[PDB]
Amino acid sequence: GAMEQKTVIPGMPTVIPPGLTREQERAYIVQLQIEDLTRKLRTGDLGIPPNPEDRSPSPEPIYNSEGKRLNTREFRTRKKLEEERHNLITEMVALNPDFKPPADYKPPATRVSDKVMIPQD
Repeated sequence: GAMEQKTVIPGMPTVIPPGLTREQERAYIVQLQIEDLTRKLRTGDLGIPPNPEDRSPSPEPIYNSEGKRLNTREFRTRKKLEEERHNLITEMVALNPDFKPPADYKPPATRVSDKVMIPQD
């Protein structure tokens, strides 16, 4: 539970092919995790049930400064998933420059500043 949680893909064994480098190993491992993560955002495969307490009436989605409203809980989960994937994307792109990220993925740009964007290594 909690909003701070690394969502893992359980049941995916990764047998590393020999002749890989430690960087390339991760890239192979992360690619599988990336697709599986994306599978998760694609179909909603979370395996994480909502709290029973949540059926109590909740406030309606907040608007952005641009006046655009969006979904709050849906988006929180889906965006979080994209961040898991992105975490791997940034890692895999660093490990392999020739890596091709998924099509729904878009690289980070300084267009976003609605929150605090602090880079991570």
